[PDB]
Amino acid sequence: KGEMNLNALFIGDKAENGQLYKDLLIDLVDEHLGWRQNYMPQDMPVISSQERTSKSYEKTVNHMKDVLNEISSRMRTHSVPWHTAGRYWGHMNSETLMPSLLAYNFAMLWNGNNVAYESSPATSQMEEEVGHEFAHLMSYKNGWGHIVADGSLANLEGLWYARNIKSLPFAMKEVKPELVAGKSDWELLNMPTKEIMDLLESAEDEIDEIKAHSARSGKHLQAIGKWLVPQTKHYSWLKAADIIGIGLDQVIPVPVDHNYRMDINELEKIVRGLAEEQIPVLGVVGVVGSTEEGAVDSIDKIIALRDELMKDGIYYYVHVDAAYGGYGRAIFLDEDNNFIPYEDLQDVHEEYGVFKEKKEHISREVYDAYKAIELAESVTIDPHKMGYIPYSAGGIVIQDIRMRDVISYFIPALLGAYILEGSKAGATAASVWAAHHVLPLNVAGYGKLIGASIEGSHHFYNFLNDLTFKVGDKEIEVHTLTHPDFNMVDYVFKEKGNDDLVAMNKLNHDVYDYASYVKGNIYNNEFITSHTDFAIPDYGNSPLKFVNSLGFSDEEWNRAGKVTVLRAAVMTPYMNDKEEFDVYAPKIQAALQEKLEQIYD
Amino acid sequence: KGEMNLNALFIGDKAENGQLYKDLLIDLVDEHLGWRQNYMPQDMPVISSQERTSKSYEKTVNHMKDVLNEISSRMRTHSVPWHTAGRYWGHMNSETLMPSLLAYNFAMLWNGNNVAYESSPATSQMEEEVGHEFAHLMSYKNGWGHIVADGSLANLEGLWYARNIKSLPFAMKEVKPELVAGKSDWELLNMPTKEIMDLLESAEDEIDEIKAHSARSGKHLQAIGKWLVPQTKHYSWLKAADIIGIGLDQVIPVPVDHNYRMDINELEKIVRGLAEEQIPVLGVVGVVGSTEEGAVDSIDKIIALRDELMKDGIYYYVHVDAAYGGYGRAIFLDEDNNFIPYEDLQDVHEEYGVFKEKKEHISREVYDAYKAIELAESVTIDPHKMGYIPYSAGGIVIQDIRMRDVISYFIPALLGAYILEGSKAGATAASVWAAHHVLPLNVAGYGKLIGASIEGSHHFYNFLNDLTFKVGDKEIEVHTLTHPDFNMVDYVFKEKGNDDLVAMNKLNHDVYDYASYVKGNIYNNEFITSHTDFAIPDYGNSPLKFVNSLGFSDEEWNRAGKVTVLRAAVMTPYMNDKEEFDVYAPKIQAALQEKLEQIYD
Repeated sequence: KGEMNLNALFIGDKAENGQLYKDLLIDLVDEHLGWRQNYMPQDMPVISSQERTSKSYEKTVNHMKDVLNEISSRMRTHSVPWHTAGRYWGHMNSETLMPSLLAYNFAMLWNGNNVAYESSPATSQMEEEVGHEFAHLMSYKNGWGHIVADGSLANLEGLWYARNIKSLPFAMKEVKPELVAGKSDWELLNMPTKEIMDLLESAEDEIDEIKAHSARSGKHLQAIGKWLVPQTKHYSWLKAADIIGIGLDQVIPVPVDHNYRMDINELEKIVRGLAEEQIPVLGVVGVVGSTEEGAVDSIDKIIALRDELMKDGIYYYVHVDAAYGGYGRAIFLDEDNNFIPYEDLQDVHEEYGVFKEKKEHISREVYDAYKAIELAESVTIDPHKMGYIPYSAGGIVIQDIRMRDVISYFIPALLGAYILEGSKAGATAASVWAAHHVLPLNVAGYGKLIGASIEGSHHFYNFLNDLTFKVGDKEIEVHTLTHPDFNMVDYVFKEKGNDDLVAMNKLNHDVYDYASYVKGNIYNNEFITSHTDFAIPDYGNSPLKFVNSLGFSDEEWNRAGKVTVLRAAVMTPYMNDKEEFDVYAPKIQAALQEKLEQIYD
Repeated sequence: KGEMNLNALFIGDKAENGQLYKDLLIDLVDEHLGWRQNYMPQDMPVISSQERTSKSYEKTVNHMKDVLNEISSRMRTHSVPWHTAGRYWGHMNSETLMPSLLAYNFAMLWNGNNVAYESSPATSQMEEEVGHEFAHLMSYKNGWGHIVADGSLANLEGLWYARNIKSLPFAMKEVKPELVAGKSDWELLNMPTKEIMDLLESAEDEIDEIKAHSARSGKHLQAIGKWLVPQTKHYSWLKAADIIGIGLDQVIPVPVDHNYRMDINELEKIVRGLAEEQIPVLGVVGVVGSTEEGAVDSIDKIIALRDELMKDGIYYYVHVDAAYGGYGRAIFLDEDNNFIPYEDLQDVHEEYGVFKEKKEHISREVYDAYKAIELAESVTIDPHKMGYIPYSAGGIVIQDIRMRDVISYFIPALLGAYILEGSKAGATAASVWAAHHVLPLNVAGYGKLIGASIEGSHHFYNFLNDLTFKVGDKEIEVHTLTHPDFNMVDYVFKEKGNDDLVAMNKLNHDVYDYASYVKGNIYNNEFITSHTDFAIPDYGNSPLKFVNSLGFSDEEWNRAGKVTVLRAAVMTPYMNDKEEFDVYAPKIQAALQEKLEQIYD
C-alpha cells in the first residue's frame, strides 16, 4: 500500500515466478475440489476405486496423455516467445498478469455462463462491478459497461448504439409526436444524445413502441447519415458498417496529419460540408492508441469542435476506439479517481513510482485527449491489450447507463438483455475482476504498469535514434517514424545514400522476414519485430513528411506508393530502468548486425 | 481403441479424478515453463533472487492472495453445483471434459491470438483442423467452419451469409449482367446458393466489384425477403435481424406442432403465400435441439419441401440452428465417417457401448432430421453445449468453403479475413481440438458420450412418468411434456383434481423457487431444476394438446395464457446405467417430498 511490485505479478521472462504460479494454481484447484466434494457429502463417489485402476481407465488416460503431448509438441515448436524481457519488439503481446491467469483457471472449473444471472451469480456480480470500474476509468458519473468477446465486436456494438440512437427522433415523431413538437427533420437528425435519452425516459410506457420504429425495424438506415473514421482505420470499419446495415458507402475516411492523428481541420470541413448538403453525421470515431503507429487522436479537439457545431445545429455521436490505449487512462487518475492536473503530473508519477526518471513523458496534447474521453458517448476498451489480461477479453463503456435501453431485449437479471453477443464465460469476468482488484485503475495500480511500458518504449526510441551499423562497405542507419504518443515505436532501416524507396522497403521487408517466423525457427530468433505498410490508398500523403526527411522525393514517394515500417509495441514492463535496458542494448545491436550481414552477404 | 472410458475424462462429481487433473495440469505448466526458459538460455533472469525475497515482493504477493481468497469466497458461496451426478436436473450445464480444461490452461500461457496466423501458428492450425472436423461432422464434402465466441454470434454470422448471398444476383446484374442473362428479378431472387457460388467463382476478376454492390453496400436489404424461424424461437432471432439490417419486421414466425417442432405444412403455406406475393424467402431456420424443450425440427422435410418448391421457381437458404444438438450428430457416424443405416443403428450402438440397453432410443424421424443437415447451407454448433467444452466456444459450419468469399475482407493467413468477429483466443481452439482428438466425432468417441446423456434422460423420463406423492391430504402427480427428441425432459407437477391452471403454474413456480437459488443456499439444495413458461404469444396453441391431456379446458388454457414447465437438460454422463440411476431415484423422490411439504404445510 503506497507502492506495488510489478515483478511479483507475472510468471516471468525466465519463469522466475514459476513455482509461485504453480503453488497458487494448485491451492485454487484444491479449494474448488473441496467445494465440489462438500456439496451433498452424504453422496458416495460415483466413480469407484476399482474403476480408477482398471485397464480401460488406464488406456483412456494414456490416450489423453498422447493428445496432450501432441498439443505440447505443436505449441512449443511454433509459438511466439514474447514473454522475453528485451528481445521481442513487435506486436501488442507480452506476458499477462498472473492473478488473471489464476482467476481464469479457477473460475473455469465452475464453467459459469454470464448471459444469465442464475447460471453464475458470483461471476455475474463481478462483470457488473467490472462494468462500473470501466465507467469510473472513463470518469463517467452515471455510465456502465461490460466485457465483450473482443474489440471488433465492441466497435460493432458502439455502431449499433449510434445507429439506433440517431433513428430515435424519427421514431418519436411517428409514435409520440408531442415529444419532438415543432422540430424540423434536420433538427431531429441533430439532437444531442443526452436530449434524446431524456425524452425517451419521459415516455416510459411508450419506449417499446418507440423502439419498434427505430432502426431496429430496418427503416431509416440511410437517413441517419455518415460514419466518419480516421483514414488509416477506414478499411477495418467497413466490416462493422457492412454488418449493421448502413453499408460500406456510408463510411467516410478523415485524413490524418503527419503524426497519423485525424486532421481536425479536415474533420471540420467534411462535417460542415455534409451539413450544407443536409446529410447528417451518424458519428465520428476518435482512436486512442492506433493499431499501426500508437497515435492518440485529439479527442479534446473532436469534442470542442462538436460544441462549436452545435451552435449551428450540427451534432455528432462520438465513439472512442481506445481498444489499445484505454487502460492508459489510469495513469492520469489519482486514488480518489480525480484526473491529475497536468502541472502536477510529474510530481504524482515520481511519488507513485510510475516513472523512474522525472521528465516529461506525456505531452499536454495526449493528456488533453485522454481527459476528454469523459465527454464521448461510448468507448471501446480491450482488457486483452493494455489490461494485460489473457485473450479473449474486450470491453465497451457507455457514458449514460440509460443508453442501454435503446438496444435492450426483454444488476441485469439477464445481462444478455443489454449486449450484442449471447453466451459468455464467467471465467472471463473473474479474470478481469482479479486484475482490477490487484491493480486499481489509477496511478497506484495500472498507472505504474502503463508507466513502465511507456518508459521502456522511450528508452527504445532513444536507442534507435542513435543507431548506425557497418555491413560490408555499406552503412545502414535507423530512423524513427515519430515521437510515440503512447508506447509504440515505429522505425525503418535505410542504406545511407540509397534514394530508391522501393529498395528501402525491400530492406525493411527483409529485416522483418529474418525477424519473424518467415525465415528460420522462431525459438532460435534473437530479435523479433512486426511490420506494416503505410500505403497511399490508406494513408494519403501523411507519411510524406517522414519520407522527405529521409532524403526521398515526392516522385519517389509516388513511384513506390508506400513505405514499409517496422513496429514495436513496447508492452514489456521490464525495460523501464536504463540499466536493465542497457543489458539488452548490445544484444539487440549484435542481433541486428548479424541480420543485416545475412541480408547483403 | 474399440472402446473408451468416459469416467477417466472428467474431474468427477466428487473430484474422484482430482489428483489426475492436478498431475496433468502441473506437468503441462512445467513443459510451458521449460519452453520459456530455453528461449535464449544465455539470458540471465531479469527478476533477481534478492528481489523475490524482498518485502515489497512479499507485500504484493500477499495482496494477490487476498484478492484470490475473495474470488474463492464469492465463487464458493454462489456458484451452481451441476458437477453432481444425479441431483442437478436443469440447465444445459454439467462437467466439461478434462482434456479441454487442461489444453485451455496450457495454451493460455502462450496467450496466442487466432485472428492472425503470425500471432500463433499452432493454435491457428488447430482452428483450421477444427473447422474441417466441423465440416466432416456435417458430412459436408467441401465445407469449412470455425470457432465463434458463442452460438448467438454464430446465428448472426449465418444471417450475414444468407443476407449477402441473396443479394448477389442483383449485384451481378448490375456489374456483370452476362452472368445472369435473361433472368427475371424474381428468378434472381430464387437462384440456389450453389448456382450463385458457381457464377461468382466464374467472375474471378470481378468478385470485388460484385461484392461491393451486394448487401455489403447497404442496398437491397428489404428486397431480399423474409427470414422464417420457428415460433418458439421468434423473439431471440429479432436481435440478429435488428443487427444485420433487415429489421424486426422481416422475421416471420412459423407455428410449431404439439411436439414443438416447426409445422412443415404451415411452413409450406407461408412460403407459397409469400411467393404468390413475389416476396422472396431470405431463409428458413430449422432448430436441432431447441432451447426450452429439446425438440428436433424435421430438417429432412424442410429440405425435401425446398426440392419441391424449386420446381415452381421458389428457393430458400436453410440455416440449421444446432447450437445444442449439433454434437449429437456424431452418434450416427461410423469410424469411416459414414452415416449408419437406421436398420443397423441399434447393432452399432451395442458394439460401441453407445447404449447399454439394446432398444429403440432414437426415432427414425430424429435420425432423418440429423441426416439431412448435410444439405443445409450452414449450421450453428456449440462446443460449449453438447461438446462438453468450457465456455466460451461456439461454432459455425458452411456447406461450401467458397461461400466464405461472400463475407471476406482482404489455411487463412488472417482467419480474421473470413469471420464476423476479430481477436480470439488460440487457447479456445486448443481446447476444442483437444476434445476432438481425445473423442472422435463419431460413435467411437462423442457418440458414446451423447449416448450416455440420452440414456440417462430416458431413465429420468420413465421415473417421472411413474411418480406420485402424498403431501398432507393432497396428492401431487408428475406429467412429462413429450417424449424427448434428444436429452431434454420437460415436466410439471399437478394436484390431482385441481383444474385451476393458474394454480398449477403457481405450484410449479413454487417448486422451481425451492429448487434454485431463489429460496435457500444453493450449496444445501438437494434437487435443482430449471423452468420456463410456454406462453400463447410465443407458443400459440402448441401446448394445448398437453394441457388438455392433464384435464384442463380450452377456456382454462386461455384464462391462464401459459403453462409453466420444469426443464431437465440431462447432460450428466453418469446416469446411463439403471443401477446408478436407481441410487439417485429415492434421493430425488425424498428431496421432492420435502419440497412439496414446504409448499403446502
